[PDB]
Amino acid sequence: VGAXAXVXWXYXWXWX
Amino acid sequence: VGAXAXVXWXYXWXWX
Repeated sequence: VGAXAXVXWXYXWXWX
Repeated sequence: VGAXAXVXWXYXWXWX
C-alpha cells in the first residue's frame, strides 16, 4: 500500500 | 512492494 507495486502509485492498482 | 507499507520502505518489512 503506497508506491512501487500493489495499491497506490506504479504497478498493480491505483495510479502510475 | 516498494514504499508506504508492505515489502520495502515505510511499514511492514524492509526499511523505513
